[PDB]
Amino acid sequence: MEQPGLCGLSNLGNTCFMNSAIQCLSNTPPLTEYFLNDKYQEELNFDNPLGMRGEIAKSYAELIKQMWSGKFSYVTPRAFKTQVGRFAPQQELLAFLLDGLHEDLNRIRKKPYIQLKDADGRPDKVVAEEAWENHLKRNDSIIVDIFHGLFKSTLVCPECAKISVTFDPFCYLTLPLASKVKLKDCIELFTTKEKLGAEDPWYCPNCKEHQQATKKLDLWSLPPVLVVHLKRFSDKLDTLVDFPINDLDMSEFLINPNAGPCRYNLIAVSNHYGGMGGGHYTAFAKNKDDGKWYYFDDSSVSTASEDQIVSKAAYVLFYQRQDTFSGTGFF
Ligand SMILES: O=C1c2c(O)ccc(O)c2C(=O)c2c(NCCNCCO)ccc(NCCNCCO)c21
Ligand SMILES: [Zn+2]
Repeated sequence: MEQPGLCGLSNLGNTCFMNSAIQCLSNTPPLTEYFLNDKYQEELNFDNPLGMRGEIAKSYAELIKQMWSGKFSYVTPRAFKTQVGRFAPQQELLAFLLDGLHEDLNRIRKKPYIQLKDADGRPDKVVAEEAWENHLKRNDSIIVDIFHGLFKSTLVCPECAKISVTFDPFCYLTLPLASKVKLKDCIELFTTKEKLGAEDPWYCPNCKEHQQATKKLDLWSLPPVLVVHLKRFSDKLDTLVDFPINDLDMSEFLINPNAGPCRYNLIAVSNHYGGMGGGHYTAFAKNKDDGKWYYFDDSSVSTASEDQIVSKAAYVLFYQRQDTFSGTGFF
């Protein structure tokens, strides 16, 4: 075709999930814009021991420039997949993709060792800000800017009443599934206090001993692009998760009381059809130039209506924060 971004991807074999993942990333406007304006050359990290000397970021840039040139109805991501395979010899490809891009473009030249401190008695605000600052001392890139948020973990040990509060970064949110359910039900279930199994207990440093310490997670800060992975694999759970296309307001789940509005509009959806033993991934994506929705099935690109987006096939959701929309301003 002749419109940039309406470009499919040939199936190199099975390459599970990679094409739909690339389409989700391709239709993440700030990421694609960063690559198309050649802002990535300045930031290529050539001797990061955790990176590919820039080869992942370079191959992704070439692929994205091809997809948004308007010259192709579909291309092959063969060089990109080759580099990704060298970075990750082998599931959730997305974490490895985001990590490969991040390290290839990390502004930190040499990561310093940071001694972990527990929250002690300090306020959540102080400890969260400390953790975010420490993270940026080790990880600072366009991938952090777009995708990273901060979550809280509270572990309470019944043996010695010890409470361990830690704040940790994330680049996507894996949600448990609660029969039809709403997305907010999955978020709510994500933040509920749980009892760790005997198969997965906590090593209490005060006790030098593992056992059933309660664990509860909380969202501290949410990124410009919130990636929400619905945990359908542990047989495959096909529950219809009803999620909004527009105006997802996350503020009720944020425990940072000085946080911003965090309202989101959906931009992409990774679908899976079948089960693990037999399955295929596709994607819905909103095109950044005309605002319409499209369906990407490898090389095939076609028009879509919002009627088709919310289905039980929905597997990963890409949301963009309304205050980060390019060329748009809220009051
Ligand atoms: O491609 C779909 C599919 C679709 O494009 C649109 C709607 C759908 O419902 C499907 C779909 O269900 C599907 C598969 N479903 C499970 C049947 N086999 C499972 C038992 O082994 C199992 C496999 C499957 N993919 C076959 C096409 N892929 C060829 C390249 O790998 C699909
Ligand atoms: Zn203990």
